[PDB]
Amino acid sequence: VNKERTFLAVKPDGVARGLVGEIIARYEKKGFVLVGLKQLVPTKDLAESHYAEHKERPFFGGLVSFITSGPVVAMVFEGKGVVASARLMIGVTNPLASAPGSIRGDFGVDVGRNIIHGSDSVESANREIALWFKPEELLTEVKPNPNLYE
Amino acid sequence: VNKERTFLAVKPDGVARGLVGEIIARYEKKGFVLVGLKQLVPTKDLAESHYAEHKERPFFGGLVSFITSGPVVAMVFEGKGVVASARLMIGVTNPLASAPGSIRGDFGVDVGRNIIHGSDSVESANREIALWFKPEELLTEVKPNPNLYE
Amino acid sequence: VNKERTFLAVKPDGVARGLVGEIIARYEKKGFVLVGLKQLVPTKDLAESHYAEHKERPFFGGLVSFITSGPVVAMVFEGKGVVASARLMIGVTNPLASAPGSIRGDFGVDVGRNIIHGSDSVESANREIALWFKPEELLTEVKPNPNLYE
Amino acid sequence: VNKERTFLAVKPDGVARGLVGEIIARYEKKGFVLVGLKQLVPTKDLAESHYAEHKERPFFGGLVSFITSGPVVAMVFEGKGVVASARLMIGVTNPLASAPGSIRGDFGVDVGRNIIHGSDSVESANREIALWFKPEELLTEVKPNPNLYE
Amino acid sequence: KVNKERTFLAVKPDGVARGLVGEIIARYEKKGFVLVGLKQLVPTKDLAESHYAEHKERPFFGGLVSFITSGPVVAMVFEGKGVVASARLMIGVTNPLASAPGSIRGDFGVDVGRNIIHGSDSVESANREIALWFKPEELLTEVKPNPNLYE
Amino acid sequence: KVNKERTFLAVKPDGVARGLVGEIIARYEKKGFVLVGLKQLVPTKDLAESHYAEHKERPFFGGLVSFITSGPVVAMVFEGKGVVASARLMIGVTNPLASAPGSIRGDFGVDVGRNIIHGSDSVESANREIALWFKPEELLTEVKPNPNLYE
Ligand SMILES: [BH3-][P@@+](O)(OC[C@H]1O[C@@H](n2cc(C)c(=O)[nH]c2=O)C[C@@H]1O)OP(=O)(O)O
Ligand SMILES: [BH3-][P@@+](O)(OC[C@H]1O[C@@H](n2cc(C)c(=O)[nH]c2=O)C[C@@H]1O)OP(=O)(O)O
Ligand SMILES: [BH3-][P@@+](O)(OC[C@H]1O[C@@H](n2cc(C)c(=O)[nH]c2=O)C[C@@H]1O)OP(=O)(O)O
Ligand SMILES: [BH3-][P@@+](O)(OC[C@H]1O[C@@H](n2cc(C)c(=O)[nH]c2=O)C[C@@H]1O)OP(=O)(O)O
Ligand SMILES: [BH3-][P@@+](O)(OC[C@H]1O[C@@H](n2cc(C)c(=O)[nH]c2=O)C[C@@H]1O)OP(=O)(O)O
Ligand SMILES: [BH3-][P@@+](O)(OC[C@H]1O[C@@H](n2cc(C)c(=O)[nH]c2=O)C[C@@H]1O)OP(=O)(O)O
Ligand SMILES: [Mg+2]
Ligand SMILES: [Mg+2]
Ligand SMILES: [Mg+2]
Ligand SMILES: [Mg+2]
Ligand SMILES: [Mg+2]
Ligand SMILES: [Mg+2]
Repeated sequence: VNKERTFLAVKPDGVARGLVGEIIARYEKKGFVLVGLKQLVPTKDLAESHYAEHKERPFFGGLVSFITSGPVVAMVFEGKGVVASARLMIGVTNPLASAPGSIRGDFGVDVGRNIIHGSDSVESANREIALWFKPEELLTEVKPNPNLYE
Repeated sequence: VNKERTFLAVKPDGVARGLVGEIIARYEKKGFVLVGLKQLVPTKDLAESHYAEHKERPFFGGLVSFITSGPVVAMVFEGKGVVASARLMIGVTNPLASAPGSIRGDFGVDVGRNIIHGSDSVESANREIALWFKPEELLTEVKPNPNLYE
Repeated sequence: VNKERTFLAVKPDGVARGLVGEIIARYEKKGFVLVGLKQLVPTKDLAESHYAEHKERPFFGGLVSFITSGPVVAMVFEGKGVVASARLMIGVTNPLASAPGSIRGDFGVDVGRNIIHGSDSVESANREIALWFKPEELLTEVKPNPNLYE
Repeated sequence: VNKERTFLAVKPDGVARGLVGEIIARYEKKGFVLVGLKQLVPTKDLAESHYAEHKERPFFGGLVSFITSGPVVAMVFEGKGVVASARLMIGVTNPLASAPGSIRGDFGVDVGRNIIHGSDSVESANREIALWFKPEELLTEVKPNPNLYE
Repeated sequence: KVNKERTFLAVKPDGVARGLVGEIIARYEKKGFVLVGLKQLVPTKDLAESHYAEHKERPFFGGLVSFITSGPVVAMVFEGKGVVASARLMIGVTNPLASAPGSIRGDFGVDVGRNIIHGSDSVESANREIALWFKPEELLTEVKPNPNLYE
Repeated sequence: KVNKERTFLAVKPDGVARGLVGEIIARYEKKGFVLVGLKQLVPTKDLAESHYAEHKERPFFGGLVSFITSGPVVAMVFEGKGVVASARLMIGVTNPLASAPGSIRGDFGVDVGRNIIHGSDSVESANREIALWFKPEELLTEVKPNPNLYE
């Protein structure tokens, strides 16, 4: 329902490059609600559990290594179709082919330095949210906005 | 001819959410000239008449009724191929399927609260403008910018 | 009360320069509510009645002449201290001495081309509002925002 | 030393109004480094303790109570002279007297709903950070940018 | 190819006249591309004609050359991975009206002859173009790849 | 004085490295000032020393000259009514920390030695400065005053 959630995270490059506010504002302006937020330096295990679906992929080692090389800003947004929309708002894997207007499109040039992570399905979203957030960090008081929802 | 015009209106949600300036600014930046502007609390006649192509359609009631639920900023922009361009700049009926960079894409989530309306043809544009503005409310002498037009 | 109103107007240069949305957005973001809005080419009388307090000043003739040389976007905003705050947000007479962050400061360089007009007291505000707006163009339904007002 | 830190929090109004990203972005742009961040619904203890210098003061009740009324985005920024700089970037207690360009100046009107809080000294900063964040929540190894610092 | 690829971009006379130079450069900077060359000049007819050589016969040519030389132009060169194709994607398509919201031509233009900016269309055209508008000395040689941008 | 006054501004190495060139130029364009000169270069020690001549003896001098020449700089000249004083107002004060929100140094800096930009401080220093960094040919001569900007 309009309660669907998604997990997003500003990777070390996004954080190091000062893009955290910019990214949060894009989702705030869109109408999505911030139900979880925190900065932390990812643990090797965290990183490996997060990207477990890519553990056989060659790039996994370097990916895990970079995701744990500095602070990360993890977050969860709520709203009608927020998982697929946040994905749209991010762009595509390769920042160079991400359309102007998306986050990777407007700001990135390297796949390994693609600024932000976004869950790709409600299934991976729920999976990833529990992975990064305990229940006491997620808001329950989500009063819908009559201005954004019919 | 660089004289084409289109009707656009910021709905109660867009107005209530403070997006009038952001929206007007997007069209100014693009090169379009505002030849009519005014805020108002639309009448049932205006609303039902404006959306007169969706009489049988269900949502018609809530639609007609929402648009009359509060302040609406109506306007007419003039420019070369402004009708089609403005809808492109708007996005698609559904805000979630609206591409990043578009008005609906950047700011909404509900097809019910999709923030703005823009004519969909020159005929509907002419019909709509005739409906929202008296002729003395529209500018007449609009000089063709040497930087925008060849 | 938090119902105090003020009159503002984007002069011909402001309009011609495509600054209308930018200006409206600055007041929308601040928390002030748009209770009246319209574009029109000022009549000589309108202009003279508006600036009647300066009718003896040398610059009056040229001022009246310019204010009637093109479209103007007239508006009224409502909120706690909106008259003095809009003034602050405009800057000072001379755009060159208006602080960065204000409207004239960020965008102007000539006194005669100082982009916008703002009422200077509640008295002149009420005076100017009736001057430019009939009662049926002013909103009465002003539901305060629990987010902006304690 | 370029190691000074300050506590800042976006209040329920700023959060509810979608200003978290805009606010974080202002400090990022300035050159300050986020060394702590998290959203939460503050406890009465936290609120009353945080505003423990305004115990006798009247508004204390509503203050303590508003801050616990909904989600608050807390954070700690580090930089050279960040405590004084951040308050400057904030404005003044009163949003109407806050200069254009400042956070309060740009976005508020009510002293009650003045959107953000920022420490007012290094002592209050240290006291406040100790209060909102556990030490494991703050970054430790913060590299001094060659472009920002000499 | 490599992270040192380069492309030639120019803010046409209309773009400079409308005050879009800073907006355009900011877009390329925010994206992570490095400015290795930059200068404002009023192009000569010979520079213009040589630059648009490929359209030497096409009918809109004369008017094009005339306009390009009718006022100041801001020329520049940006370097980064796949910058030629990326810069084009950011500009839009020939007609501003057909250009997507988010692209430069999409966000600010409405007429083909006043489409704000030019971007090289290939590494080869880019290398030729850079050569025509900049003497080697005007181009940066040292460029520390940013670790935040490139792996 | 006149609507043709001019001033010399330069995006220091830190400003260029942080990607603030477009933001800064946009600010001056939005204000109504016209760009009559512009180019990116890595200053010579002699240009730097001559430019900051007035501080030739002051202790922070050596470090200053060293930094100004440690990377690319974007130099430019803007023209408009009272542009010298206006441009300074827009930059802020020497210390970025003391600079007002809204000013360039106020919005982006935090250290005096990394204060992003330089603006001439008088018509006389501006004329001298323009002369040192730009050959006459690089400067625009024709400038149609904009009727929307000037009465
Ligand atoms: B293909 P994917 O699911 O991979 C996850 C992240 O792994 C990184 N990566 C990926 C690939 C394919 C590579 O070659 N190198 C590399 O560093 C960045 C991806 O975001 O990408 P996405 O984040 O879903 O776009
Ligand atoms: B399909 P359309 O012409 O509909 C007009 C408006 O009616 C509202 N609407 C529409 C449909 C089809 C619906 O299911 N629910 C709903 O609220 C919003 C549309 O803007 O959309 P558009 O606004 O012209 O893009
Ligand atoms: B001194 P004031 O009340 O004058 C009204 C407008 O008149 C114009 N004007 C003023 C003066 C003093 C002048 O020399 N030339 C000129 O064109 C612009 C003012 O906004 O200014 P303000 O708008 O209240 O800042
Ligand atoms: B005077 P101060 O330290 O007060 C703290 C907060 O308390 C709230 N407040 C304050 C006062 C004095 C009042 O009358 N009403 C009110 O709601 C908002 C202040 O941020 O203000 P500041 O936030 O530190 O600038
Ligand atoms: B087809 P192309 O290479 O043309 C070069 C420039 O010529 C101008 N032009 C083009 C065409 C086709 C026309 O009809 N009128 C006109 O003024 C603008 C183009 O950028 O376009 P592009 O710049 O590569 O998008
Ligand atoms: B006092 P001033 O003319 O100095 C010129 C530049 O020298 C640098 N500087 C200055 C001083 C005084 C210092 O302590 N350290 C330092 O790095 C930056 C100034 O822009 O400053 P301004 O640039 O005119 O604000
Ligand atoms: Mg994936
Ligand atoms: Mg339709
Ligand atoms: Mg006055
Ligand atoms: Mg205090
Ligand atoms: Mg081509
Ligand atoms: Mg000095």
